[PDB]
Amino acid sequence: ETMLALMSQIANAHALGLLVIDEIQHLSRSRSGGSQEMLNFFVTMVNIIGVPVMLIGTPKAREIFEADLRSARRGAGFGAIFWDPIQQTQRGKPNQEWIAFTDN
DNA sequence: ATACTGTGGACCAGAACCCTGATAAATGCAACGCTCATAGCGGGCAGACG
Repeated sequence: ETMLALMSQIANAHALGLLVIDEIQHLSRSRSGGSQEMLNFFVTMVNIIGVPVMLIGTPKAREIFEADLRSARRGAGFGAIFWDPIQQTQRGKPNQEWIAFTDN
């Protein structure tokens, strides 16, 4: 908590515009406190630090974040974009994205 | 009467406590490590349906 509160002063000294935390899939749920003290950390982090934050993970790492609105509303305070693999035939005709990517 | 014994008084120098400086040794405090309770995940092992 002391470092979480020290980060706010520094992030407000220089006008930080964004904060990206990448690869949350790599965290261990045994050295952190469980599946609840991670969510509490990631929800307290958004409130105190005034900058926008972005969280990136794998579909099996959403089980941490699906427990409550504290990241279903705070985390999805601006939506939740989903990445999918390319589909060959979305319509009756095959997708032009696949053809263009393969040709290039 | 006047010259000698005793004595009152003014008086210098050893000395004791205070001040100064430099070096060594005994504490006090801010910082760091030890210990105990509490919570939990995941793997390895006693009883299940097959």
